[PDB]
Amino acid sequence: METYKVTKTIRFKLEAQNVGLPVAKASFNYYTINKKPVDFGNEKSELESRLKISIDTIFKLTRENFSKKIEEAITADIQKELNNGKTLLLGDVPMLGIENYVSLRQILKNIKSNQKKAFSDLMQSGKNYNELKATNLYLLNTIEQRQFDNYKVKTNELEKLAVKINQATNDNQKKELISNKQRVAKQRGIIMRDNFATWKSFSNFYRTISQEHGKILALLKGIEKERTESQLLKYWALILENNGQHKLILIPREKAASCKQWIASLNPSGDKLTKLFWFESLTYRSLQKLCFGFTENGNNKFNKNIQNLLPINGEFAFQGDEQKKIKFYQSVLESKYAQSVLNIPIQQVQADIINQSFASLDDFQIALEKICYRLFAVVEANIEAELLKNDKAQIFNITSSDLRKEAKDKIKSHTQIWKAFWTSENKQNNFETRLNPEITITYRQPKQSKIDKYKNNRYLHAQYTLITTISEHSNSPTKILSFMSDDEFKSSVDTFNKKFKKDEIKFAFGIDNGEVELSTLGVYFPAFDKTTYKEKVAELEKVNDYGFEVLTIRNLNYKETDYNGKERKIIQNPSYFLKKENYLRTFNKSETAYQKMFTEQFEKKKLLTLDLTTAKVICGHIVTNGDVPALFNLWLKHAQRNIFEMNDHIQKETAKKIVLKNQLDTDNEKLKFAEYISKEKEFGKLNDDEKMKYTKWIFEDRDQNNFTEVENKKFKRCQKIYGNYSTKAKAPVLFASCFIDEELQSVTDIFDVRHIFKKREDFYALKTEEEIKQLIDSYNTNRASHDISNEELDLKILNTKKALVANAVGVIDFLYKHYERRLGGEGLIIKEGFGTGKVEDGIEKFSGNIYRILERKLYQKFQNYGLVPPIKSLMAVRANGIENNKNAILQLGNVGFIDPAGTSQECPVCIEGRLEHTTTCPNKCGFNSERIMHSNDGIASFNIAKRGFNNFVKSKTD
RNA sequence: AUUUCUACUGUUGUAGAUGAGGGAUCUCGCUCCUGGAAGAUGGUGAU
RNA sequence: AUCACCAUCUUCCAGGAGCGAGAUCCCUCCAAAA
RNA sequence: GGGGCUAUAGCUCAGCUGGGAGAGCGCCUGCUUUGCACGCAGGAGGUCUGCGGUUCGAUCCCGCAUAGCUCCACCA
Ligand SMILES: [Mg+2]
Ligand SMILES: [Mg+2]
Repeated sequence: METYKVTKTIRFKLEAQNVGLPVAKASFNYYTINKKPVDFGNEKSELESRLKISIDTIFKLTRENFSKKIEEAITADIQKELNNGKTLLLGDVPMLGIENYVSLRQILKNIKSNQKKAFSDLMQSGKNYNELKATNLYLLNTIEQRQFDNYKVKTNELEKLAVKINQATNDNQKKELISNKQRVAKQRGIIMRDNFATWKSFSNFYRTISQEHGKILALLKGIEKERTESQLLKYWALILENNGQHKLILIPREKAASCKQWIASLNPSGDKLTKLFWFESLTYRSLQKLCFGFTENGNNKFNKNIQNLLPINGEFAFQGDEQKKIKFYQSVLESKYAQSVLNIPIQQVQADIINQSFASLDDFQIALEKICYRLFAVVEANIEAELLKNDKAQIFNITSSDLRKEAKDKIKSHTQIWKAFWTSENKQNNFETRLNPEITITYRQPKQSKIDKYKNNRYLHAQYTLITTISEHSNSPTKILSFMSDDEFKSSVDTFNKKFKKDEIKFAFGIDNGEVELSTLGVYFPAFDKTTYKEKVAELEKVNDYGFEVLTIRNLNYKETDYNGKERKIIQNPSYFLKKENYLRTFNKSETAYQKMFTEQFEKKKLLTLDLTTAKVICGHIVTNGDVPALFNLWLKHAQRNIFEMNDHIQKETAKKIVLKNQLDTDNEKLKFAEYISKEKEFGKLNDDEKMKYTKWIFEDRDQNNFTEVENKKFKRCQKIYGNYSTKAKAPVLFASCFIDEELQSVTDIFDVRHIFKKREDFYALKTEEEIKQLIDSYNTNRASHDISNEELDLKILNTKKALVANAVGVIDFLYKHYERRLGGEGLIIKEGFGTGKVEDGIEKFSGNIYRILERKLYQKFQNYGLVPPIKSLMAVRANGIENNKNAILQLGNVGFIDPAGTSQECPVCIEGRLEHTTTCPNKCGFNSERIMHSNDGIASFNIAKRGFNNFVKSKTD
């Protein structure tokens, strides 16, 4: 669909021949070398108009409600500071030249601190309940004597444990500490955090006020820095092309003036196997900066002239109309003076801009930008030495791996644009792909952790990197977001969604999240909607015409020996077994052998649904098992973190002990885990004898017992972290326990128990079961958690989640293209949008839940096609997602969202049938998911897509 | 073995993804500095 | 046996700064002619 | 534990409309038969679930806490 301008930051490597921290910066355009800071003068007035507060409206900045008694006290406390003509602000800003101001954020901090300080001295010195109630601690008063004493029970016990001086046996001292830090100090804090009603409220009133100030502080902070960033440009830059390779030439501004005066005299003869280059351009934004920039000071020379064309002065004079601006600017270029200082193709701009008429201000910007961007050429011989000698020009060479290899065709996308920029087919489109005129250079040191241990490498020696920015679709409308109001974004999305049409959409996907199968995919079409049950069943059955083709590895253990005597396994890297060129080269097999292997190892078939847990794109084929290793790194990092964050990381010795087991031994552990898996309220009501039967339910095989159904109704209601923990489970679980005593003895006290890891069958292809050695390695207590060292394992939970998404975006984008070039139309991505409360729960039951990342990486992908708008603040528009509405739909471009209510338990053909039916609809209709769907779990994604498509078309009807 | 990441990895490297820099608020884990309170123990002086 | 003082030293609380992990958020990336 | 409903005197409950705190049962007392007592009479009983806000005026509108049932969304 019609696109809009898009930017990206692509980089390469520079090789130095003549001469992280930003060692240098430069701009291609010769006129930006002496930039001046932007005119932010308008915004500063607005934010200054938002800092100031008037007391009386304070309590309207938060949802928290305070009674009148506290209401009067807090205002009274603040007023005591406003004497002597002070004025009130929402926060302290070290800018804007303000004086005699009182920071509301600071004052709220002070009263909270003093009260918490006073209440600590009171409780420790032994005063009584009725003595507290008469004091001025209006925040901590009114707590029940149930809480007041409960706090003091810990306090005396804590101070009573401060007699560790008397101990002269470290073996016994280390046992003392754990009984102090964990059981007492960490428990007293929670009591005050979640049970003091008035205290909790003020813990939220202060936070929101701290966040509101934070919002308008960073906004102002970025305004200050810009005035420092514009100073650092130093060099005009050139690109000298030679034998198909580019060189990078710098030149300081002490010489840039003379060099251009010399270079412009050289012959633009044509093509002679060597060229020098230099860019020229003007743009709409730069024109306003020239006419109305810094006008109030009166030093804007473009306002010393040109005044005749003015409407009165200032941009606002045009009353916001579009066409009046157009005519004024045309007159600016139509005036003689402007044509005497500017450098533009007068005859073409005269013929194409000044005399024309535009229907909107957008087209005027494009026409101006379109025509003023030029790429000159001077091709005189032996133009290298003069720059080095006369112009003291530093020189580099632009190089990268793809730019050095021999074979072509396969090349990385960020190298696909650079080589596509210089082509002649692009120069005839007025540079649809554009190289913007500011660049920068960095220099990274080698990693000392790599030099010491050492294999060709990058980190083993320093590197010069070039960071550039390139715009695609340069001749489409531009869209920017800086300083929009958080309520204008919701309006921007609403307008952008008018592009799509009821008839344009031809299909839709559907994605379902989970924990046994991290993501499942399906597809739906309007053709599946026949009227009768017989036709509906028959139409879906034609999988050959609708579905997609997928490979499946047959024997994950299959390996081979290669041309160097080394051994290679299929599961580590299939792409050495699918690409014909690779198999022949490496294993030295013949053409007949390669076809024999392919026919034997890789099954194939066509299906409607798929599993995104392990699918990847290899040499043009979808391999459902091509990504096993990258899932192992996710069930490892989750395990390596849980057994590191359940230790105690004091700087001082402690006796906490933690050990791994495949099963649980005593009734203390089994009862402690069953409490960890159940609802606290519902579990507590369970009888003390019934609790042990409930343990037999979880940890033994139900087949060899007689749990009565009435008892099942309880065991099925007390459970909230679902799973299967028996010894005969499909993916047996691995356990970890914590205690202080040396040996269990079936009597020892135990503090926690937690499931860590899941033993998936496929993982045995990579690592043997004896590789819990590598899971265990990442737990310790001697490591204080404020050091980065050999134990650098924590860092990679985020980075390891983007690996799985990197493999689920290729598949989703590969299928999207496939169908668009077969049905001839765009389509919708659909996924349940269950708000943010359901998302946090999801991450709670598994650190590796991929929901929020898998969304934020779909917006990044489909913007390039112009299908979704630019996204400023996602949570502003789509928090508290749909719920309890089987018709609504939320839409950001083509990425819709729907209610997941009842999806996974309905037959695609019927409305009454349920799942868990053994692939045949229990209502006795003809549906059979035997060889339509990858698995019975695929019905959810199919239903999610099915519902999504109908809701969207329904909305467009009216 | 890579502009960068992930899995591999040296007879031309292979397969997927890739907008970077700097900064703000909050939650959890930890360290150093300054101040306040409760308290063991040696010693000293009055009683 | 009461009260005062020096000293080793134990715990808890407040404020300042710094390191590791997670969540939300913001700006910059095209201007000048003597 | 991620969305919804009710809660009036000791018990059961009418009343919930912004201009209005009540009924039956239970209890105490007096009356009283020979005797249970059919019966007569009066009294005690309220933080309108607890807390808080809005309003000229609130059991009535608005926001939190506890007690009861509902959803394969997360899964032997
Ligand atoms: Mg779902
Ligand atoms: Mg599912």
